[PDB]
Amino acid sequence: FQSMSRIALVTRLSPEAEAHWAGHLARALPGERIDGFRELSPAERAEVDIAIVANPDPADLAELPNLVWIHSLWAGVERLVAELGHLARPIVRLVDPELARTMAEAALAWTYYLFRDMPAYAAQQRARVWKGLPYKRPERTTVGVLGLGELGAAAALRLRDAGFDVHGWSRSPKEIAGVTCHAGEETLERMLGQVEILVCLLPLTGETRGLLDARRLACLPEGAQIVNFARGPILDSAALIEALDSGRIGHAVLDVFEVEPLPEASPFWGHPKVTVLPHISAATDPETASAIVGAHVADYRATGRIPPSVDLTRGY
Amino acid sequence: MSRIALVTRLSPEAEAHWAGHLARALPGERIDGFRELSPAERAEVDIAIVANPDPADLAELPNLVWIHSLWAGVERLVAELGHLARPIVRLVDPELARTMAEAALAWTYYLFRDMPAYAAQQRARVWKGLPYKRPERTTVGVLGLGELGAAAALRLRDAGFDVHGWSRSPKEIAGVTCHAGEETLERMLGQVEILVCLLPLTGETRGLLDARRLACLPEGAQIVNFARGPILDSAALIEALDSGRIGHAVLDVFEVEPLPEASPFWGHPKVTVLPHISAATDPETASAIVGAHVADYRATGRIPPSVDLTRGY
Ligand SMILES: NC(=O)c1ccc[n+]([C@@H]2O[C@H](COP(=O)([O-])OP(=O)(O)OC[C@H]3O[C@@H](n4cnc5c(N)ncnc54)[C@H](OP(=O)(O)O)[C@@H]3O)[C@@H](O)[C@H]2O)c1
Ligand SMILES: NC(=O)c1ccc[n+]([C@@H]2O[C@H](COP(=O)([O-])OP(=O)(O)OC[C@H]3O[C@@H](n4cnc5c(N)ncnc54)[C@H](OP(=O)(O)O)[C@@H]3O)[C@@H](O)[C@H]2O)c1
Repeated sequence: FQSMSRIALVTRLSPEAEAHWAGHLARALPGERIDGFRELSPAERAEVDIAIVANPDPADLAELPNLVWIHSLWAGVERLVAELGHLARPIVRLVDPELARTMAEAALAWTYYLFRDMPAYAAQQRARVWKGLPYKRPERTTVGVLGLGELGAAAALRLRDAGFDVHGWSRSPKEIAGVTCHAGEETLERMLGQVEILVCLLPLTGETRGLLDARRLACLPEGAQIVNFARGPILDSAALIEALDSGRIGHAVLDVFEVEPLPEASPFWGHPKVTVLPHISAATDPETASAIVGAHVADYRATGRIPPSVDLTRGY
Repeated sequence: MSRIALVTRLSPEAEAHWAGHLARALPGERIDGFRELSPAERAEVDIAIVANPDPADLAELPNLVWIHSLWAGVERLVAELGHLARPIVRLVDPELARTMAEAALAWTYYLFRDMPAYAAQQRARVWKGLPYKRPERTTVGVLGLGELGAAAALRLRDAGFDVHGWSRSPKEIAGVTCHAGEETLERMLGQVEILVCLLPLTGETRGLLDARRLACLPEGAQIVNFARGPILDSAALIEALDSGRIGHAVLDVFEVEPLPEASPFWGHPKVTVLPHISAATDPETASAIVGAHVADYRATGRIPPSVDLTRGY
């Protein structure tokens, strides 16, 4: 008798949302024994080699003594790094072509919202004002993308194909057809000097927290507009409000915030130059994500291969 | 006291390696990394030696005269630096031609000698010999008959393959069937069992190998892309691999490099991913070529032949 391995589903989602996930995972991984952490006895916990996680309680993972690796269901991993790094087990984030497709679409959709003056036209409508605003071509309009990763590079390609003059920024050098790529801290402020619409798709780390502070925001040309699809703490909220109120930044589309759901007292809900979205730019698709987890687990069972994991020292 | 700026986004170790080779080939010249020059020293630069430079750095060399790339491919230089109107000199090097012609034959053999099928059998613990047919019975097509493409067609010819080549204007290559013009591409592709791409990326070659052109290849044809990623429609390629119409693809070049982790190419059973290594620039030979060009400029004022921006390659 040699106990076979099992999988713990470890989340702090609602019971309904966790059940939805369970069904999708069970269908994608039909040969596997997958159970909610709370359903396992102490002896069953010792049989777990893989945890599938969604905002897991880190104390639960510490009670899986033979855990080998961890699969998250989200692209962002800053809290996993902070809370689970000490267990020294590989953390596999979600990398999914469908997530990339969806985010790249979002990036273009909300770049268009800003570019085509949709907020100004909405304000005019409320005022019963009929007034056409001047148009300038995308080829004359510089769009900057911060982050050229699974999501950021995909976004730069959609924005390129829409005809924008696209500049991208990342930590290490990239080559992206039809996109001007910049790398390193040393080139950021120069890049920003040129950017009329700025899209943020960075991960949150010690190095990106507060990147878009008063100084960096002041690098943007007058009337520049910003889209934050990354994490709230990358963009200094106080500095953003000052820049909006001084007329130096024209508008901000914010999908991510320090506290979610955004508290009712936030000035962002009522600011005339802010568009609030409830963290929906690129929602995980449970079908495609489950099939990816499924393939990763199958490959592990077949060959011992653990998928690419987060470098803790890098932080993403 | 003119000086030379070395402008790259290579690693510090690779750029230092290059700097040593250039310093040896150009002993009388003051060559420094762009990041080491003060604003005043930047004003003394008349020549930039470049390898994936940030274009904004070149825009800060106000008395720049001309630019020498260390790479054969120039499409980003054209797009990003064309506006400065300084001559762009691409790398043409017999050793680069030799290396790429070698790569073309090496990876043609990888396909021809069934190396992927044998690797799949090995993973399955299956012992099974596959039928062999002579190279003289296998048609190989080369897209691009330039510095690299013609050299590749000659190596393939000499290995005994039945070689067809395609370019914009007519060529005569002994022992090779040469086709020219858009009008002859689809007819050529109809005959090709292994297709090697050695075109430059331009407005005219982007998306050349789309669903329609890929459908011209005979069933089971195999492809080698050593040109640029955008020349080959990725979605169309995957559909052709999955339908069984294309047998295998060796891909060295992609629209985004490094290839994103989400790319279907990494995991596809009928795809071999190479990290843009088919023909790396040889720092010794390329340095001696840059050296001779700079020396001739210092001696006579001659700027070497440069890229025609309207032509795009
Ligand atoms: N709002 C939503 O609905 C939503 C949904 C999903 C994800 N997200 C967010 O999107 C982020 C990106 O996801 P992803 O999968 O694209 O991540 P990823 O593949 O790791 O890419 C991250 C990119 O950011 C760059 N970067 C990181 N630190 C940097 C620094 N200090 N300086 C300059 N560039 C730096 C990286 O540079 P290198 O390439 O050189 O490593 C890389 O290009 C997530 O972390 C998450 O916060 C939001
Ligand atoms: N993967 C790697 O490591 C690597 C390394 C080096 C180079 N490369 C790639 O290899 C490419 C070729 O280099 P090269 O030195 O051979 O260039 P080249 O000497 O300029 O030759 C280019 C060839 O392509 C043909 N061509 C260009 N546009 C065409 C079109 N629209 N239709 C048909 N034929 C067309 C040219 O026709 P004509 O003869 O009529 O002018 C010529 O035969 C580079 O641009 C680079 O992208 C890749």
